[PDB]
Amino acid sequence: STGSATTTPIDSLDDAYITPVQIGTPAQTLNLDFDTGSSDLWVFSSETTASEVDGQTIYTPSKSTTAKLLSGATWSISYGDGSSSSGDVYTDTVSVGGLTVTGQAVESAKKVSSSFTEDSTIDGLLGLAFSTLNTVSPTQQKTFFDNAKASLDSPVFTADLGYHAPGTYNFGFIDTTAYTGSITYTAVSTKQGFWEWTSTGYAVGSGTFKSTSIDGIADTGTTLLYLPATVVSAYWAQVSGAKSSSSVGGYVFPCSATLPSFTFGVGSARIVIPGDYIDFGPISTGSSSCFGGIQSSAGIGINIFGDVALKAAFVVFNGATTPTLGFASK
Repeated sequence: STGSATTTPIDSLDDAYITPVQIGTPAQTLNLDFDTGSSDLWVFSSETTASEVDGQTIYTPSKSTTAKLLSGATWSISYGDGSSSSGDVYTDTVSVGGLTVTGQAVESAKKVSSSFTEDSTIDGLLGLAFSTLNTVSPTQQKTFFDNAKASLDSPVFTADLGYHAPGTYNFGFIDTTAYTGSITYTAVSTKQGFWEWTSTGYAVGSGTFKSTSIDGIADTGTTLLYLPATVVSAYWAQVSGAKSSSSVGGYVFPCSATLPSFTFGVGSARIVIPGDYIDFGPISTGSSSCFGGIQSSAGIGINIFGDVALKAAFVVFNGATTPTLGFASK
């Protein structure tokens, strides 16, 4: 089998991407944030505290003839940005782009933190990291990809995120029309549960490539590109007036600037992020200070190849027995 679904930016900045997902019988369609950095499929639901729902579409398990309470199971998750959610668990039929999994753990939120409530466009998350990170207790549950893998034509999914435009998540096949050149594959460590790999270096604008190993994660659920402070300082030094602002929480730059590109290495290959992809707009409405899309990872503990990086490439998440990652230009 295969599946193919369009993923759409939630706003004019590409702050995140939502993909429609069918849950239950008859189908209830929710727009979920596909997140290769976590491993829980959780949804706003009829069980979510009413004051914490503000415009999201909710899953109502009592209206699904295939929903079954997973007795005794609870979940609770905290994300790198400080947000969180928790609740109980059903199993139900879940379909993405024509690909159907029966018995998928659908984690029903009883509580969500303010940033989820405040984002009316995201109805939940669909985790695509390794199932070892799944938070369901006492019986850890499998991701949608893990449950579908054996049925897929090939044990892969691909992320093709657009810049200010829709893109595609495919399951079970590699669309050879969706990229240019060849796909360069690189080793993955699953030791932390992530799609963790080592970039071979970077360049700023037309500058020379610096060969240096940068361990990080391919994370569709993170907006920006988070790299070591040395790398980030080298980038922003090429933008007149750019500075790190503790009060804003990162590098800002004059909105009048033209940003240089940023290149990252995948083996001997190179992925070029155009400068425009690094512009996240005014820090507040009407400000002439703009927020940068490349930020320091120094406070995180891990480097994160988030959407800013991934949207510049066609990315293969290869879930074969030894997983690997593939990157192509497009």
